[PDB]
Amino acid sequence: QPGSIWLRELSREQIVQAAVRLLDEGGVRNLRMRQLADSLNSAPMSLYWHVSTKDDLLELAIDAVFPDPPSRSGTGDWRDDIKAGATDLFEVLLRHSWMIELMGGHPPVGPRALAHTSAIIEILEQAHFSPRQLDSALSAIYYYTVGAALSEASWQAMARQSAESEEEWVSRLGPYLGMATQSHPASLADYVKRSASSSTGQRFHDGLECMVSGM
Amino acid sequence: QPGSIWLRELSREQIVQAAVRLLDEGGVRNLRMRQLADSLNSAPMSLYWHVSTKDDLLELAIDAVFPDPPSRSGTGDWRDDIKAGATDLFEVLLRHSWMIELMGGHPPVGPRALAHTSAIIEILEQAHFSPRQLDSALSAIYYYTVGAALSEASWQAMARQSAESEEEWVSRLGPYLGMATQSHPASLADYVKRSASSSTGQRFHDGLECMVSGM
Repeated sequence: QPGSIWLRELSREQIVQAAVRLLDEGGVRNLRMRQLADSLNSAPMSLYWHVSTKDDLLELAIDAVFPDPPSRSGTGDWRDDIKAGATDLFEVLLRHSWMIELMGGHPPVGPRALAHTSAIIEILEQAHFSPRQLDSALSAIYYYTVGAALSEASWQAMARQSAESEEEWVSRLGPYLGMATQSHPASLADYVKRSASSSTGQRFHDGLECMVSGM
Repeated sequence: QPGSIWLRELSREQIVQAAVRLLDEGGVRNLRMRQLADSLNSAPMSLYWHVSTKDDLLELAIDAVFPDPPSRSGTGDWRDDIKAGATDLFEVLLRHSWMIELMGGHPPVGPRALAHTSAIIEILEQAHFSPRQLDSALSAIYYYTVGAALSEASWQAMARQSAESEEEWVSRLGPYLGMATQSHPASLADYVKRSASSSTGQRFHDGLECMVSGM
């Protein structure tokens, strides 16, 4: 019953953190309860005692890495405040890209998620957003930020690798460009180049401005 | 090498469509090459002949279900045009929610994806978006739309089931609300109710307006 772990209230903080490291280096598939026990030098049964099932460990993991509630600056510049909290969340999602697929399956109702949402709600209330206006603004922040994190992740495969030179990289991407210029006007191929080239998160902040002034 | 299937150019259309039905009713995990062969009354080897690996079938599946390029209305109301293509994509992502987790791992460079992008690029060029302005607008459309589809999916677990009465549903959601009102101000619990209650896609269009006027 996705979300129910939170209804039910070696330590658990210790396990969850070892899981997140396991998630960071492999992924959802790398998170094996056996290897978790070993990394914690424990019997699998001792884990099972604190964390009922893997599904539950995942829910604990998602919330544990959620950023802190965005700071609400005194200057009343809720615009700068909203921008910050979106950026905080964006960098968490890029750092822990495994959270994305998980959040698709369960809405974060954990305590750090809810505290994060509750703080954004306050920032918007303090800017005289009505309740329905506040729903659309809130939603658009989360939706945009999550979508940006998702797209940034997939475009990583196209982006230049850490030890790869520009020449080797454009050599790798060239065939994708040709295929694009072949079937569509040239503005598509220019966009492909920029997608594969955009500084890690350069495009997020640009659209984030194209968005916050929206409100 | 995610994306490379497209570089390399019983039929394949037949297989891909059977896969999508398999994906629609189970998920990425339900897509077993054995059951695909049977649903097509074929030997697994005959599939492998057309579709090299599962990873590749997934890439074929993602593109096959992409919506058609948004229509570009003569009235020059690119605003209405952008709105339509985002809505088209949004409903595809809700219909085939399995596409989300996949797109995270591989940017869609397939032919229907690229044709879809190329058409949005044209709509924006026809509204005198400069190339950098066009990058931010384009990105914000996709990011918002994908994020909205992701969030709509996870909030489905909280939403009222097809045969569930309102009473049974609010009975099911009540404990989540209590937990929320307990630790945070009441505006959070009101948002939870509306998230679990928002008409399927009601929130998408609201934020989509909060966004298109942004441009």
